[PDB]
Amino acid sequence: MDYKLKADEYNVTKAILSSAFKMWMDVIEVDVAIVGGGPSGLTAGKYLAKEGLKVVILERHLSFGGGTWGGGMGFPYIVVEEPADEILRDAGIKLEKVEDVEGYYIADSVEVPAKLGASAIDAGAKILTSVAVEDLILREDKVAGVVVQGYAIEKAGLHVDPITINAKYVIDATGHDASVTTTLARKNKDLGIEVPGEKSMWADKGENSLLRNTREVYPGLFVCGMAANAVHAGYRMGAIFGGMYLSGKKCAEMILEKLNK
Amino acid sequence: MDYKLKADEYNVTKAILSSAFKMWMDVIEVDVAIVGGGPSGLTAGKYLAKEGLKVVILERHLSFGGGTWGGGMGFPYIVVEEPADEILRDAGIKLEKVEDVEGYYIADSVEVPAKLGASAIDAGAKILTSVAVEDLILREDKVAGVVVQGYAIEKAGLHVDPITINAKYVIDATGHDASVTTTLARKNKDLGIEVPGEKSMWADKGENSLLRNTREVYPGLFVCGMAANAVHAGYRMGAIFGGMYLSGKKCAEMILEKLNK
Amino acid sequence: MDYKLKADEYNVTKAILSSAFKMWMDVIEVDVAIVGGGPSGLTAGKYLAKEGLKVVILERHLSFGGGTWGGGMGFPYIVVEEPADEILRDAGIKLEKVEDVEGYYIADSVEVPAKLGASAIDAGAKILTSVAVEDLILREDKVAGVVVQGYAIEKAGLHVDPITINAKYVIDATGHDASVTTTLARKNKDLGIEVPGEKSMWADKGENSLLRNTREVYPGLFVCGMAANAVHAGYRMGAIFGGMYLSGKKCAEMILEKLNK
Amino acid sequence: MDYKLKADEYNVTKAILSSAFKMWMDVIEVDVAIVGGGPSGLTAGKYLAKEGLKVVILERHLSFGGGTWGGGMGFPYIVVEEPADEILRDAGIKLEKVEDVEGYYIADSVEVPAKLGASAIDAGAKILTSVAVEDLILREDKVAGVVVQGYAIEKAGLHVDPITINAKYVIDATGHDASVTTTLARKNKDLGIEVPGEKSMWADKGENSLLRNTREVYPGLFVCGMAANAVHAGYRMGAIFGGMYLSGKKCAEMILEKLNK
Amino acid sequence: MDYKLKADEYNVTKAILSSAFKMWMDVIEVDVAIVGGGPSGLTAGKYLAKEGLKVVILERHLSFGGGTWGGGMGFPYIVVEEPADEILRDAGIKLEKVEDVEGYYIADSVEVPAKLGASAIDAGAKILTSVAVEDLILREDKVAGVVVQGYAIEKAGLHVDPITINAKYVIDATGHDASVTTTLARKNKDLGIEVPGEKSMWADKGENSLLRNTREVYPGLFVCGMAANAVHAGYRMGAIFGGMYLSGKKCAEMILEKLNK
Amino acid sequence: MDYKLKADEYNVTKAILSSAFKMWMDVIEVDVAIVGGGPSGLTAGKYLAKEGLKVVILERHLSFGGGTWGGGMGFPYIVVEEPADEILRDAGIKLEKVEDVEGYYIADSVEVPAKLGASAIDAGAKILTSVAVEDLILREDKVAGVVVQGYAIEKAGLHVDPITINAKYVIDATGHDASVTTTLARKNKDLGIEVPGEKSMWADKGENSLLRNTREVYPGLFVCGMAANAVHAGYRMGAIFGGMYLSGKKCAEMILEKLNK
Ligand SMILES: Nc1ncnc2c1ncn2[C@@H]1O[C@H](COP(=O)(O)OP(=O)(O)OC[C@@H](O)[C@@H](O)C(=O)CO)[C@@H](O)[C@H]1O
Ligand SMILES: Nc1ncnc2c1ncn2[C@@H]1O[C@H](COP(=O)(O)OP(=O)(O)OC[C@@H](O)[C@@H](O)C(=O)CO)[C@@H](O)[C@H]1O
Ligand SMILES: Nc1ncnc2c1ncn2[C@@H]1O[C@H](COP(=O)(O)OP(=O)(O)OC[C@@H](O)[C@@H](O)C(=O)CO)[C@@H](O)[C@H]1O
Ligand SMILES: Nc1ncnc2c1ncn2[C@@H]1O[C@H](COP(=O)(O)OP(=O)(O)OC[C@@H](O)[C@@H](O)C(=O)CO)[C@@H](O)[C@H]1O
Ligand SMILES: Nc1ncnc2c1ncn2[C@@H]1O[C@H](COP(=O)(O)OP(=O)(O)OC[C@@H](O)[C@@H](O)C(=O)CO)[C@@H](O)[C@H]1O
Ligand SMILES: Nc1ncnc2c1ncn2[C@@H]1O[C@H](COP(=O)(O)OP(=O)(O)OC[C@@H](O)[C@@H](O)C(=O)CO)[C@@H](O)[C@H]1O
Ligand code: NA
Ligand code: NA
Ligand code: NA
Ligand SMILES: [Tb+3]
Ligand SMILES: [Tb+3]
Ligand SMILES: [Tb+3]
Ligand SMILES: [Tb+3]
Ligand SMILES: [Tb+3]
Ligand SMILES: [Tb+3]
Ligand SMILES: [Tb+3]
Ligand SMILES: [Tb+3]
Ligand SMILES: [Tb+3]
Ligand SMILES: [Tb+3]
Ligand SMILES: [Tb+3]
Ligand SMILES: [Tb+3]
Ligand SMILES: [Tb+3]
Ligand SMILES: [Tb+3]
Ligand SMILES: [Tb+3]
Ligand SMILES: [Tb+3]
Ligand SMILES: [Tb+3]
Ligand SMILES: [Tb+3]
Ligand SMILES: [Tb+3]
Ligand SMILES: [Tb+3]
Ligand SMILES: [Tb+3]
Ligand SMILES: [Tb+3]
Ligand SMILES: [Tb+3]
Ligand SMILES: [Tb+3]
Ligand SMILES: [Tb+3]
Ligand SMILES: [Tb+3]
Ligand SMILES: [Tb+3]
Ligand SMILES: [Tb+3]
Ligand SMILES: [Tb+3]
Ligand SMILES: [Tb+3]
Ligand SMILES: [Tb+3]
Ligand SMILES: [Tb+3]
Ligand SMILES: [Tb+3]
Ligand SMILES: [Tb+3]
Ligand SMILES: [Tb+3]
Ligand SMILES: [Tb+3]
Ligand SMILES: [Tb+3]
Ligand SMILES: [Tb+3]
Ligand SMILES: [Tb+3]
Ligand SMILES: [Tb+3]
Ligand SMILES: [Tb+3]
Ligand SMILES: [Tb+3]
Ligand SMILES: [Tb+3]
Ligand SMILES: [Tb+3]
Ligand SMILES: [Tb+3]
Ligand SMILES: [Tb+3]
Ligand SMILES: [Tb+3]
Ligand SMILES: [Tb+3]
Ligand SMILES: [Tb+3]
Ligand SMILES: [Tb+3]
Ligand SMILES: [Tb+3]
Ligand SMILES: [Tb+3]
Ligand SMILES: [Tb+3]
Ligand SMILES: [Tb+3]
Ligand SMILES: [Tb+3]
Ligand SMILES: [Tb+3]
Ligand SMILES: [Tb+3]
Ligand SMILES: [Tb+3]
Ligand SMILES: [Tb+3]
Ligand SMILES: [Tb+3]
Repeated sequence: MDYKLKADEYNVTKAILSSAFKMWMDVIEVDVAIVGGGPSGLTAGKYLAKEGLKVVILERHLSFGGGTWGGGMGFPYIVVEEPADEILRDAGIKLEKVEDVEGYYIADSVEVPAKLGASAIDAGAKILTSVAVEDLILREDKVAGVVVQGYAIEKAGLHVDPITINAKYVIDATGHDASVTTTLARKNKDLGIEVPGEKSMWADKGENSLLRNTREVYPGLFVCGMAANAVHAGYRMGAIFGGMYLSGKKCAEMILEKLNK
Repeated sequence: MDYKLKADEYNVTKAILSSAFKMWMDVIEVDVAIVGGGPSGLTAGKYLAKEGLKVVILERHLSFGGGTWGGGMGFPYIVVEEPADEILRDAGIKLEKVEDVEGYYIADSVEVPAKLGASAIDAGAKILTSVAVEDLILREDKVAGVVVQGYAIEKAGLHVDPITINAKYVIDATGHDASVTTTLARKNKDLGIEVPGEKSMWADKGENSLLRNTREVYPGLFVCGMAANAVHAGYRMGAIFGGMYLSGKKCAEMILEKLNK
Repeated sequence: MDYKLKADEYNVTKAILSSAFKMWMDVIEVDVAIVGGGPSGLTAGKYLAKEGLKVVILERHLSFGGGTWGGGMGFPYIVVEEPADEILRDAGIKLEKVEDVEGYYIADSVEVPAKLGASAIDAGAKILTSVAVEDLILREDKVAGVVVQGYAIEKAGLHVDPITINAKYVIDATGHDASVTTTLARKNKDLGIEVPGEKSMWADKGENSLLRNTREVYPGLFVCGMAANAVHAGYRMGAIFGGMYLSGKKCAEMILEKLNK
Repeated sequence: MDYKLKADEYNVTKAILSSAFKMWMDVIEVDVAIVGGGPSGLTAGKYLAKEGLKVVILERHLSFGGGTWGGGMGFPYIVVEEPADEILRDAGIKLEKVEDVEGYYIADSVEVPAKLGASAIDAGAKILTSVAVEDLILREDKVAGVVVQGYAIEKAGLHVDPITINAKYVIDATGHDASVTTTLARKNKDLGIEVPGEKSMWADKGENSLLRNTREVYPGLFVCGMAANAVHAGYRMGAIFGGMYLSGKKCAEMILEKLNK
Repeated sequence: MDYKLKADEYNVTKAILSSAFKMWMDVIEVDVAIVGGGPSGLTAGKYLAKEGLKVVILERHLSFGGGTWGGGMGFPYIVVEEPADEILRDAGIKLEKVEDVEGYYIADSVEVPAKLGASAIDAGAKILTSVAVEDLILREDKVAGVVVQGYAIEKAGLHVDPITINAKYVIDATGHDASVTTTLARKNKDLGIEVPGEKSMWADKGENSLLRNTREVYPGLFVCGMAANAVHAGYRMGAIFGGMYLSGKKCAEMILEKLNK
Repeated sequence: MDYKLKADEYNVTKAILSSAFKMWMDVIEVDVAIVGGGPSGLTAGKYLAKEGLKVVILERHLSFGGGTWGGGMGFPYIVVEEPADEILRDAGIKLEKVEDVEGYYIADSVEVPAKLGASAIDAGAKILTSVAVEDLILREDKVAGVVVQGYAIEKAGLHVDPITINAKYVIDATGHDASVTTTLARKNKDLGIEVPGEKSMWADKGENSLLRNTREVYPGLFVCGMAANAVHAGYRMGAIFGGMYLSGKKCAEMILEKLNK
């Protein structure tokens, strides 16, 4: 059975433009602006939106997921350890027990980002891709939002002004580059912020410092995921993501306590 | 609650390599190999796997979704017309009615790919990203599989041999480039296959020729989505995706009839 | 034992220049000039030099080996089927029997090129790397040598004249690109030579046409390895190399009969 | 005589994947991980494997050999001085006496890497090419392994997690870049390691400091070859390789004494 | 002797602009416009200017000389056979007799372009570098000049209009690319001009067809040097330049007869 | 009259290789090695060779001349002031008086490099193009030569060892980059050499400091031309070259006094 389909150019374009502009008018003021659509950023966004907060996750690339897609050296699987596996189970991700290691679970590296993103959207978080955060909005002794630019404009090297998103809290979940905190420190030397970068690999120590390092680095700016270890010179952990998920959830919980919600 | 996490380097690497190995040993022989992880490819894979077939969706880029992510000219929304809207609802995608056009629905362009991919995986389809199909496996008067290469190896220009995936049917769901059918035609001139490419834009005619053009172009090779209009010189339709979803579902139904008769 | 080493700059440079000079004066006239330092080219060179012929193997890249190094899709192993396995054993390559397929042997993809090249050198063949063959030397109704250029000069796009190597026979062992035969055909339209290129993958038919296709395409110019299937529109076979080795050995045997009759 | 060859796609792919995964499962834990497949790295690997140690040589490029291939300024010959010429003789490399200088020997720059690599493989060392070491595994006051990434993934700029290789000792044989020691020093400022880089050319002094500079720079991390002079600000020696070979052999001997084997 | 030098910015800039302006006003109408500052172009320009004609040599690159500089494969020497050696001696170039080949002379590949250019300038020819000829000026059944563009503008890809140079005769001395004749043929299909390109290498036949091929291909457009063999499908000859010099001199003699009859 | 020309491939290649190797054997030991084939380097080479010294000028690009070719902002003329105009007159360069300024002369920017290079060659200096000086040869408290690499090898990024040229004195005439002195200072921090770079433009002061700044910066290493002002933080002078020529001649005179010749 082949259906006669209703299609045109004018109403499709008009519908897309109307929805996109209504969307933009609503996103320019949020409770939390999460920079980076990776495992920790998608987790923080889900747990904040889950509680009724107005949240936007900003991802530079056209698609979200960060460094999960490729797994380990291209082998498409990632490891999660207890109790962080419960966060992936909550997103409907299929997990298998690693035989020689109690507490280790393995998941398809392509299934994880897709389901974590879908779960954040279902919790009420807005995910905007192809949007690069190039700077922050400042106020006296605090961060008050982010400065966004189109990824294509940035990549094409065009000299164009950005637009802004006002937020009560900003989360730097940009990975080992800690690009948001690094930009804040580089452009505002008077603040005395230093981003030493991650140390070499030591999974045991790297995973067990992420939660301690997930905190407010400057008023209004939180750091989570690998960016937390990059800002506090913590070790790397490899293709094990338990700490990334727990770091994102802790970040949400810390901001919820500050907003009393 | 303080979390003492179990983490190391050796067992994480071993677990990833073992799972990836077991996966590769299973995926080298499938019932259907779908080339392209776009809207039509993800739909065809879901409806084929839903019926118990062994299916693999091969996507060149690190993430799937194809041309959905960006919406229309960067505006992050896409249109779907009835009855294709039901396919998106089956994947749990949130749809809004377009004001003034009965039959039109609009969806967040970032939510669609994430949920379509998650739905295909839940139906039992395997999605492999970062894998480029560079050629086909031939037999007397038929296609019998695909020749795959790592996307990074291809992009880096390294001279490396590929590996193969045997399949009863191959689906070219690579979009307007119809790369699979074009490669078959270019390397095997004796077959007399021609890929004229898509015509200019005419949404009404473009959308209503996709189902008619979704067919077996060469024994063992089916074409669906925008690749069907590229192979049969059909018009383009823009950011309206109803035909892409229905074309993928029709493709699955056509292959299911062949394999169950 | 403490080592007091004799070292300077002048005598090291002088020794290198003298040896390179003496080498170039000898290599400008050879019996056979093999273009391509891949599996078939290295085999043809070994079996020709083994019989006392003056042979030179010209490779574009800094190192030889061609497409063997990477194995299959980066997995560092390659397959060889009997009786071609004997050619690899003659070079001292370690082979393992494939479980479940009688006649199949597997070898480390890094060990093969190193040992095939060392075996060709020990047989008396000269291997020159970083040398690109950009054209052929012609005579009435025959090829009489090759036109060589430095790979760095070619890559840098510098406008520099090449030098030449006179040869009784030239072997195009450049792989699927069949660059030597393609250049001959493109620059000399009057000869009526056509290079259709390889067909799609079909290992069974592809491997069993290589020997038939290993022949003299134009007087003085032989084709072997994957270039033979590219010139005669044969199928591809993937990471199985038995035919490549046997094609190189057959090429050497065919030229030896011509030069000893 | 043309043989009917047994060939297919499925069993070739399956055999390659099985061998590659059995290989990867074995390489993730070694006695020594040598970074760099150049003259000193290939020598150190040969002399360690020769004594029964489990060794892996990791090379970034598709082929090993480092800076030997090109000889001096493209002239394809390299010089070796006594007693280092015995190391090349042990690999079966053909040497000629330099006439004006007693103690100097010259060799074909293409024959050296091929035979040094074949000799290391025959001694029992595993050589993995197309593998970039991007970081180290650390423990309290020591290096405990390497962090590896696919060269194509690294070159393609893909954001993908690496995998690891546990080792009792790591050898930085990456040449004048001393990339392993430089990464350790750059990412772990708390260790106080400095990599000044090589000084200008002075063959006499450069060659006679290599052995003194071949040592353990940090517990578990040895440096050899030009990397030894780069880490200790030693002079360059040019296309004379005696010190590179003796440095690699000394490195092996020093590690064998520490492992008591 | 201490030197007190007179220097400023204003008068230096003013002097350069005034001279360049006066120069451009004079060069926009010439008797002959030679395209290409290579061996044949520099020779044709010298012999035309020597007879009192107003001549301009237009070279795309910042410096003239073409493919002489690099000699053969980077070896900085070029061969000239009698009687063309006399043309180089007339320019003051030092020549050495080739041992064992009577009639062959060898010259420093860096000395040749410098002296040929200086000789053309001393004969009265104007050489303009960094000027690309992108098209021709046409009239009924004839070429009447050239369309010039700045090489930097062309290289930078800027969309800028060119300027023109009116000439009684134009010489295509652009080498094997025969860019001027190829542009004329490509943009004016109605003229029926074909540029097959050079054939493979055959020095004996290639050198002995250059003079025969040095002729008027279209009224007002002459072809000389390697461009003459490219337009008439002649063979290549390598690093022997006798024919290039004699072809340039013949071209000048042919144009002089036309302009004095 | 068209002559029957003697031409072949073998003897042309043999003649070029023989001359190039005889040349290389002679150039590896010189009295002075001049780095940079610009106005000051070509002048210094001419005046040193004029006195019977064995001199080699090494230029990175395929052609010499440096920044003279383009004149001022592409306007093809350069200014020379008294008494430096006599140096250009000695090379046979045609000069015109600048009308408003007594002491200023203007010359064709294309005629200058060609004639300065031809004059240096006629004085007995050897000019090698396409040769990059990447480092220096050191001895106790002195520079003893240069480390050379092929420009194409350097540009192509190939990992290849260089060769050397022993010299009593080295001249850094590389322009405002002062690449030779900068490399010496960067690689040998123990020497305490600093290269601040040129200051902004001030022709009067820039031209009148060049001679004072033309001196021996480190034993065996002289600096001349703009490199002299770059090493001593002198001002720029623009398209006026009087100081460049006088600086090169002074450099020659200073070295002749040290060599007592
Ligand atoms: N300035 C920016 N604006 C917007 N997005 C940005 C910006 N900078 C980075 N991003 C984007 O943020 C995302 C961060 O995802 P990413 O996956 O890098 O960070 P993560 O959530 O902490 O997880 C890190 C692990 O993948 C890995 O490091 C590991 O060791 C395993 O545990 C990536 O997808 C970037 O494209
Ligand atoms: N050789 C290949 N191997 C693997 N993947 C491939 C190959 N060639 C293409 N792909 C991948 O296939 C996917 C194709 O997805 P794509 O979204 O382009 O195709 P589609 O499912 O038919 O939908 C088309 C619409 O987006 C759009 O065209 C439209 O409606 C306007 O008229 C993209 O994600 C490619 O990266
Ligand atoms: N013009 C040239 N001059 C010099 N070298 C050249 C030129 N063109 C190519 N080469 C060099 O020639 C070598 C060819 O080696 P290559 O390995 O590609 O050819 P082969 O010996 O027939 O073996 C082919 C298989 O690897 C593979 O195709 C297969 O089995 C799948 O069907 C490569 O190393 C090139 O760099
Ligand atoms: N991070 C990395 N991971 C893996 N491989 C690497 C990495 N960094 C470098 N390599 C690879 O390591 C290899 C080092 O080989 P290389 O030849 O550079 O080092 P070497 O053994 O000390 O010998 C140095 C001489 O060639 C030369 O400098 C000289 O003066 C003559 O004596 C090269 O082939 C690199 O590609
Ligand atoms: N459209 C253009 N406008 C201006 N200059 C141009 C244009 N196209 C080419 N040129 C310039 O013209 C010059 C041509 O010099 P070229 O040296 O290439 O031509 P030639 O004078 O005939 O001598 C050819 C030999 O070098 C060589 O081919 C040989 O003997 C082997 O068979 C080169 O310097 C180009 O940059
Ligand atoms: N490492 C190197 N090896 C070889 N050649 C080199 C190297 N570095 C630079 N060169 C080459 O050296 C040449 C230097 O020529 P350059 O013209 O730059 O130096 P110069 O003789 O002092 O004259 C400077 C003026 O052109 C200009 O600055 C000015 O203000 C007017 O007076 C240039 O042609 C480079 O390509
Ligand atoms: Na298969
Ligand atoms: Na004009
Ligand atoms: Na020759
Ligand atoms: Tb119908
Ligand atoms: Tb508000
Ligand atoms: Tb709600
Ligand atoms: Tb527990
Ligand atoms: Tb345990
Ligand atoms: Tb328990
Ligand atoms: Tb507040
Ligand atoms: Tb980064
Ligand atoms: Tb940094
Ligand atoms: Tb602790
Ligand atoms: Tb609390
Ligand atoms: Tb089966
Ligand atoms: Tb459903
Ligand atoms: Tb309507
Ligand atoms: Tb309605
Ligand atoms: Tb379930
Ligand atoms: Tb069937
Ligand atoms: Tb495309
Ligand atoms: Tb119709
Ligand atoms: Tb039906
Ligand atoms: Tb002969
Ligand atoms: Tb044998
Ligand atoms: Tb069977
Ligand atoms: Tb058996
Ligand atoms: Tb022997
Ligand atoms: Tb014959
Ligand atoms: Tb190719
Ligand atoms: Tb048949
Ligand atoms: Tb026979
Ligand atoms: Tb037969
Ligand atoms: Tb163990
Ligand atoms: Tb053993
Ligand atoms: Tb001794
Ligand atoms: Tb001595
Ligand atoms: Tb002795
Ligand atoms: Tb211990
Ligand atoms: Tb480097
Ligand atoms: Tb550095
Ligand atoms: Tb000492
Ligand atoms: Tb001891
Ligand atoms: Tb007029
Ligand atoms: Tb004369
Ligand atoms: Tb003769
Ligand atoms: Tb004679
Ligand atoms: Tb005069
Ligand atoms: Tb007329
Ligand atoms: Tb060209
Ligand atoms: Tb004839
Ligand atoms: Tb006549
Ligand atoms: Tb005649
Ligand atoms: Tb001496
Ligand atoms: Tb003299
Ligand atoms: Tb005066
Ligand atoms: Tb004044
Ligand atoms: Tb006066
Ligand atoms: Tb002295
Ligand atoms: Tb510079
Ligand atoms: Tb600087
Ligand atoms: Tb003063
Ligand atoms: Tb004095």
